[PDB]
Amino acid sequence: AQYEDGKQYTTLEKPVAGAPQVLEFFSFFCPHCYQFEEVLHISDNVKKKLPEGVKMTKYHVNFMGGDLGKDLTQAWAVAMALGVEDKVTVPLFEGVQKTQTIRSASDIRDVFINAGIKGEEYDAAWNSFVVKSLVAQQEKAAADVQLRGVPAMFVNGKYQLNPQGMDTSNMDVFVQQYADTVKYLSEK
Repeated sequence: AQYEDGKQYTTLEKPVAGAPQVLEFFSFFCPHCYQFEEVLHISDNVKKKLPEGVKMTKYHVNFMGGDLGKDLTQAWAVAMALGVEDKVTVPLFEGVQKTQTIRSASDIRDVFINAGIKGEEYDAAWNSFVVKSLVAQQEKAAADVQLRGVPAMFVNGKYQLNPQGMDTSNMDVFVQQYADTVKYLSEK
């Protein structure tokens, strides 16, 4: 076939019921994730090709960067609760991997302050049990699906994207092949 199990995607031996339709995992410590977000704009190009009705979920993971890794998962929870993903994603990536100015929870906080979220609003979210459960959700989703590597994308809790099986000579072509694969899996 043109799309084949084990080539552009793999199948989960143990499907995850009730899972989000398109589910993406990343880490601000993850070098390919930096690429996926700032150079390739994967999440975005997947959206542009998804059917109508399909929601996209993106979660942070704990297994990179130890203690700060966990802080970042909580901050991503804050970002999701406040609806400011599109304002902190880039400064967080660059603060961790480009400038290396993010070294503590306080530095993570500075990124939000500079993006214009008010301190009181950030600290209140940070400490909220809405954010605790949003952290819980991120962890549970990663736990449900084997997850020991990022970037990762899952479609309907049953298929997992396999970017190693796509040509990377051309970045634009890689992205489209990726997005089309998601759309194919989506319609499956």
